[PDB]
Amino acid sequence: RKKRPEDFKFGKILGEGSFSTVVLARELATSREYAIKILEKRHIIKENKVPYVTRERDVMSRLDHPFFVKLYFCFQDDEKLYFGLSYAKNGELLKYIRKIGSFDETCTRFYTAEIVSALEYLHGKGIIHRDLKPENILLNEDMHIQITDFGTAKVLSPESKQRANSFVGTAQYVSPELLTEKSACKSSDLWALGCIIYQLVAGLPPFRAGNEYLIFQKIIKLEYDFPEKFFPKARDLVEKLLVLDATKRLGCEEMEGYGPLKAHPFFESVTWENLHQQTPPKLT
Ligand SMILES: *SCCNC(=O)c1c(C)oc2ccccc12
Ligand SMILES: [Cl-]
Repeated sequence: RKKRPEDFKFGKILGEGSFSTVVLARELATSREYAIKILEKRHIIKENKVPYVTRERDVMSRLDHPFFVKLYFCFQDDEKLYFGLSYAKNGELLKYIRKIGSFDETCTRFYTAEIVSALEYLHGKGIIHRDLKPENILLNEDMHIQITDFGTAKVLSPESKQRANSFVGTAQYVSPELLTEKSACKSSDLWALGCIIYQLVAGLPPFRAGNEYLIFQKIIKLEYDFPEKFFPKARDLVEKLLVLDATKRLGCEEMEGYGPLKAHPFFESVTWENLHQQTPPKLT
């Protein structure tokens, strides 16, 4: 049959959006924990964004991978919509970056590789995330990544692939092409990847300033710098991702795809087929 709010005990808030919350929920019957995404219909109705919410729901129902959140169930209330998602016990990657300052090389390689492997799967389904960043990369009980927040995700097509883009994600991770021509492709997610790797090694994202206009100006100029203490092979990797021309980013279709990305020297040691079974290095 169907589930109702009364079937659950609602605990701590795991996430806070403007129009939404994610709450830790225990299903009383089974005692299984879920992260439940709760949407107020009022806001969705009022902004005429129903098609967008269904899009999120559908995109998520296509995900069956260890590195991605899973949609288990959906039910409905008088004033609220509920999505039951996998619960990532250890919270946001950002929390760990903040706690230890920056990742050592072992940890950088390991988590970058999970992210790259996650992206190859996602993109292989014609799906782009569009808001990739450390706060949307969670860690599960086993400290593997769980990529989440599919509210901005889009299914791509070859006609789509190339100037209508509706959504501009978080300023620090946005690619130049989203800003200037309102294009959004797989490559734009690869730009975000480069920002994230840089952030893991350096402790903070590459493009930084006192407001979003100033951050955008740095992005479109490619105005950023590596600190002296930056793993050389990660720097080469980052330099091959943070490239203004979207068709020249390591990993995009035009650069012969994921093969060359996974074959970058920073990933020499990585065994790509068994990642989700490896015990992750301790974060220190
Ligand atoms: S829980 C069944 C999945 N339902 C929806 O996604 C849904 C329906 C039928 O009506 C909606 C209105 C607003 C948001 C989501 C909605
Ligand atoms: Cl392998």
